[PDB]
Amino acid sequence: SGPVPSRARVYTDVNTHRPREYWDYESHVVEWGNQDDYQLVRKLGRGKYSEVFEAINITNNEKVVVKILKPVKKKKIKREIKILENLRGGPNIITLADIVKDPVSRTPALVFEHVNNTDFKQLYQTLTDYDIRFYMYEILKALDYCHSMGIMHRDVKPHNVMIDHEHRKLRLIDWGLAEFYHPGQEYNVRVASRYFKGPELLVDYQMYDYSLDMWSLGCMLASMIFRKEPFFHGHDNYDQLVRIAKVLGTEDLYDYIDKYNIELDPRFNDILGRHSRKRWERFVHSENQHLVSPEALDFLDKLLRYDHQSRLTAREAMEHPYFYTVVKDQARM
Ligand SMILES: Brc1c(Br)c(Br)c2[nH]nnc2c1Br
Ligand SMILES: Brc1c(Br)c(Br)c2[nH]nnc2c1Br
Ligand SMILES: [Cl-]
Ligand SMILES: [Cl-]
Ligand code: NA
Repeated sequence: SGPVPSRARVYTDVNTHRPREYWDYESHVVEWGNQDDYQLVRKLGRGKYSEVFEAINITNNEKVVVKILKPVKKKKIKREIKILENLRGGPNIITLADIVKDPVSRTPALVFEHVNNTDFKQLYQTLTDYDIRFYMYEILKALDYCHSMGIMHRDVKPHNVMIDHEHRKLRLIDWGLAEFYHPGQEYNVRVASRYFKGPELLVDYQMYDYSLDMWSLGCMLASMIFRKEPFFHGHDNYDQLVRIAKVLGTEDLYDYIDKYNIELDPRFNDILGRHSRKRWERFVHSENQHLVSPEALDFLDKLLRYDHQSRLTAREAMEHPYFYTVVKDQARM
């Protein structure tokens, strides 16, 4: 018959217990400011949906980041604004400062409190063992917070982690793909970048939850501790699942498919083959051995599961022995 339904293990009903206006972003009324309170200084980045600029707030000479949105459904814009407003002031969440339109072009833009244009991808292949643990813990604070607030990011990847390494500060950015979790809701599987897509996305299981972000986090961790970018290097979305199957093995994949009664795209029938679950020791070599420990491998193993329900939650991840020295030093400071 149909796919077997699924529910988030944690924060299942948090949006239900909120007022409608918290999560009903389509009904959100945006007060659009004037982009001429800002002067653009320089281009920081370009994305599928926006051009990103360093800018100055003329009124207080404060540095900001302006994300000038390429044309898009009003619905998607309200969703991102409402999520950013809901998460504002949260640990390691980018701060939305203002919402503006160019008076002439009427192009909408989001104004964020300034952070360094240095994305995590620029230096996550050069970190010490301790700093990987430190920054991973900081990302988990942001995920446990947004999950606790009924929101899944759905685009967790190095490019969406802005780090000020000098001040050991981290922000999770680009909430453009983020959604509210509602129990029983079926979501678009066309989210996240190929290398970070969870198996639920790749086999077209739509009733997914916060646990999607914990797969993406596992992909990031594996890439850092093994110095292998990306860890799962698919040619396309079909081959992406093959790359996962060659590590996690096909037995747990077919058990997962069976458990949720997933109808596997016929394209998979010839390409998945039959693979053992590989021991992580397989990826350890002289140039990454200093970043790999039993703690790191035990932690990674508990993120990278086919079955979304079997993955650590953000808070369970934060309690893993891998972070004991980070937790201790945090209390010390
Ligand atoms: Br805000 C904003 C927007 Br929206 C646009 Br479009 C701009 N073009 N030049 N300067 C601009 C600023 Br500031
Ligand atoms: Br660079 C950069 C910065 Br800085 C921020 Br803040 C962004 N928010 N969405 N996309 C962003 C990009 Br690209
Ligand atoms: Cl990335
Ligand atoms: Cl093995
Ligand atoms: Na080691």
